[PDB]
Amino acid sequence: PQITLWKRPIVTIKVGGQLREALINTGADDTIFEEISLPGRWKPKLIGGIGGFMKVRQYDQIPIEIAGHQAIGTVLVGPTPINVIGRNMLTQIGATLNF
Amino acid sequence: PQITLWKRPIVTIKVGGQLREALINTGADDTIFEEISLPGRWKPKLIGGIGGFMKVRQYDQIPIEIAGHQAIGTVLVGPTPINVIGRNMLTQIGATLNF
Repeated sequence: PQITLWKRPIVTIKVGGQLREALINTGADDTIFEEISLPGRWKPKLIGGIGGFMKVRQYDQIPIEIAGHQAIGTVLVGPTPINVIGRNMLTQIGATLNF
Repeated sequence: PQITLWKRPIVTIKVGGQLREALINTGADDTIFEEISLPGRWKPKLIGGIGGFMKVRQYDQIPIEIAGHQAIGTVLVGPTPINVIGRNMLTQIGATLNF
């Protein structure tokens, strides 16, 4: 797909046996969802820092589908205003910015 | 240009006679710089964050050059961990997300 930026780039994701909506965020290093159940081992991760830190659960090697395109990568789980697809997943689908 | 996402998408900006670096952020509605001076009228704007609201200066119809491409759009000036080019300016340069 080619997505313009006149609206927030929110797309449907398959993750954790569920459908979720997430924001495509080139400014984010990582991918985070609010509360989904994921398989495997996790470890705590501190994220943020500006104002304080947030603690989240880090799951590695999780498969997702971003608007139909398959990607494997680390997924963080914790509270988030909006679920976010970050660069760790965007590289896997070959996403680029073009102008 | 075509920007891949293996590294943070930081680009050179010309704004009010200054050279700066900024992060291209599809997850940001707005564009913000810190250490810049801009001419013309502004009005205050509140932006929400951890711990409440931050007051910044909103300058409308500011010309900028983003990686060589001319735009006009609103620029906020206030503290930010990194300068950010948000969707308001990315639409003007015709930037798209592609996969």
